[PDB]
Amino acid sequence: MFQQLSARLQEAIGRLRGRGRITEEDLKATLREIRRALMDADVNLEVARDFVERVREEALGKQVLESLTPAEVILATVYEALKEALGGEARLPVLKDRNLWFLVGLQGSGKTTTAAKLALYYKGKGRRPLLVAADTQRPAAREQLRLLGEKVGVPVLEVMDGESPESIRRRVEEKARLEARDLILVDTAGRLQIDEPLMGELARLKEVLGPDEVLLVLDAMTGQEALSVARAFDEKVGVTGLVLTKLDGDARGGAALSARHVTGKPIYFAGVSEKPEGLEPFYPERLAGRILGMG
Ligand SMILES: Nc1nc2c(ncn2[C@@H]2O[C@H](COP(=O)(O)OP(=O)(O)O)[C@@H](O)[C@H]2O)c(=O)[nH]1
Ligand SMILES: [Cl-]
Ligand SMILES: [Mg+2]
Ligand SMILES: [Mg+2]
Repeated sequence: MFQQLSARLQEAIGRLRGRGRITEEDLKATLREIRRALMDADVNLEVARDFVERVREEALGKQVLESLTPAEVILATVYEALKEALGGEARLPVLKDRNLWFLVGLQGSGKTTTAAKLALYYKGKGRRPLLVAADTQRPAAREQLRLLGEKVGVPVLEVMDGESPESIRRRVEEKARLEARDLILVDTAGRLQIDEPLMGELARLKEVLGPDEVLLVLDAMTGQEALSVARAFDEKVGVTGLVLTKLDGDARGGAALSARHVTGKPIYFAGVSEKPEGLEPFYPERLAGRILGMG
């Protein structure tokens, strides 16, 4: 999955194979290689340092210095350390009879695409989604979600220019009651950078609509920095979970591996292609396996 990191890790481990017992010196050399692989993958410096302290402690706790096949102990502890950095176990959204979600984040992060993906995901699970196109600034934004809605077979309500947050609410709540739409997915405005006025508008919108979940959508190819906006969003709006997009173009994985530490939020979904089908519920253990070469 994260080819640069994946190859560096597997290499550092494969270097130990078939050489018998290792000394403490050998073990420290491998931990350094692991640390550099994480630093070059743009992993948060604190996450990387904790990762390797955890690999050390765990591997010594399994008597790696007495193992005749220490590569296998290192492989297992690296797996476990990847899993826990990614969040340990899956924490997926629990839906109720009526649900309203926001997708928030910077322009270009994958919000509109992710909205349509979620509508498709849940449509197939028996839900009746409604996309709400509430981004009025982005050129053709409403037409874009309108078209994606046609593609996935899901209705799209478009907010009008200047519409107030209470008018949006009434119109969305009306459309969802009349048509029995039990998952409302709201695609929101966003710029290339944190914009304070616009954050104010978003906060006001959140207060009025009262979403059950607020998904912060993050382009995984910007690495660590993708995560710099997380506190800003959370302090103003109240983020409940993350979507990490464009993992299919991400060679490093720094944002994914750093997300839990930096943001304290669970990863809900991964975006793995530009198609509406390109959406995976997020399981730390699957990605952990994938990074070390599984599948
Ligand atoms: N390859 C890939 N492309 C994606 C993914 N998610 C979104 N995109 C693409 O990223 C770009 C931005 O998508 P968009 O939904 O408009 O982002 P937005 O400005 O935050 O709404 C578009 O070219 C999408 O096709 C993903 O998981 N993988
Ligand atoms: Cl060295
Ligand atoms: Mg958009
Ligand atoms: Mg909730």
